[PDB]
Amino acid sequence: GAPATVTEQGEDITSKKDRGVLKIVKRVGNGEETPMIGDKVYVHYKGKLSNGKKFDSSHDRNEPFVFSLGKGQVIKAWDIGVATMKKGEIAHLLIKPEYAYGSAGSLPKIPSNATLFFEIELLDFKG
Ligand SMILES: C=C[C@@H]1[C@H]2CCC[C@@H](C(=O)N3[C@H](C(N)=O)CC[C@@H]13)N2S(=O)(=O)c1cc(Cl)cc(Cl)c1
Repeated sequence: GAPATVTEQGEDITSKKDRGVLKIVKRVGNGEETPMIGDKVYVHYKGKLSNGKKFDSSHDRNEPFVFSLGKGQVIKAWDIGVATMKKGEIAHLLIKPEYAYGSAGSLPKIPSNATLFFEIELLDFKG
């Protein structure tokens, strides 16, 4: 399925080139501009664990997740990943635990050492 495909066919977007965050662009967004550090970014997403379970979705809440890019308000992979996206883009991310919740996990939903899959849509970004 889509998690296997991004695992096997995604591009490494990490600065370290350690394959900790892999990406596939599913829908190309608008123009060339990506958000900048400190922008307010509006996204929709769905996340899955490696047991095949959906663990979260903003779509199901009927409103986007909003955060300030590049400030450590989210897992490292999200700061890195959303920074690569154009407005209107849909992407898949496959994230090793070192760029997510690590050995600690995040109870109750995220186990220790969890690889995460997301589908993410960048709705908008604003300074
Ligand atoms: C609104 C939730 C967000 C989501 C969406 C952004 C990615 C990631 C995340 O960085 N988060 C922040 C964090 N600093 O940890 C705050 C809470 C949590 N998650 S997540 O999808 O990985 C996630 C979902 C759920 Cl239901 C629980 C957790 Cl611990 C994480």
